[PDB]
Amino acid sequence: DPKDALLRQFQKEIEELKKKLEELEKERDFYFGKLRNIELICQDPVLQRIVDILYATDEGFVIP
Amino acid sequence: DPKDALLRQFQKEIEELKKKLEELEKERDFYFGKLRNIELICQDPVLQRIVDILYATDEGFVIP
Repeated sequence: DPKDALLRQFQKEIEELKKKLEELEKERDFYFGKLRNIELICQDPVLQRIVDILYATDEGFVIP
Repeated sequence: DPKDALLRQFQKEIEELKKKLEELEKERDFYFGKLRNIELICQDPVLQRIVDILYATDEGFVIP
C-alpha cells in the first residue's frame, strides 16, 4: 500500500519537527536566561536604559 | 480506508507543529533582539559584568 510508506514518512516528519521544537525552546530559554541574569545585576542613566529594555513590551529600540 | 483519516490527522499535526515552530522562533528572536539592544547600549564594573554575560558561552551565572 503506497499509503503505508506515506504514513511512515509523515511520522518521521512529525518526529523531526518535535526535535526542532525542543532545540528552539532551548535557544529561546538560553537568551531568556541571559536577560534574567542581566536583570539580576541591575537590581545610573545607562543602567536605567538597560532596565527599560528589559521591561519593554517590544525589543526596546524606542523607549518613551 | 482508515489510513485516509490517519493521513489527514498526521498532516494536521505537521501543520500544527510548523505553526508552533514559527511561534517559538518569534519568541527566541524577541529575547535575542533585547540582548542585542542592550549590547548596543553597552558599546563601569556593573556594565562590564553585563558585557561578560552577553559574551558568555553559557547563561552567565558564573563569570571566570
